[PDB]
Amino acid sequence: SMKWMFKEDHSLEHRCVESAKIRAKYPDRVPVIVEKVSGSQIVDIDKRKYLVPSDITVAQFMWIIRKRIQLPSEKAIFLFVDKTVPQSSLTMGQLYEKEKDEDGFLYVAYSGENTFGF
Repeated sequence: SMKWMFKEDHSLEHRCVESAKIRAKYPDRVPVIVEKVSGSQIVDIDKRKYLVPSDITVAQFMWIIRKRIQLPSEKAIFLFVDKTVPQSSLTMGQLYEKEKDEDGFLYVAYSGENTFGF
């Protein structure tokens, strides 16, 4: 399974309130939690929390992550939302409305392989 440190560090109600707070303050931005898939052949990420405009695409968000972890261009990266790889052409706003957690955050896992899910 995916075990999210964000959810282990904060109660459901804490996250519900905080997600609602940023969405009220920044209605055109989506709060994203990013964590590495356990065991993956990829470096862990230093920045876990992102507030990204809804107008960037999934491909663009992947680029942001790749750059954060200094992943070489020739080396692949896969994102997973609820165990499926999202389509790169979607906007982060579309992804958020279709996959947001019960707590109002969007949880995106990343890996160097797509053996984890669909």
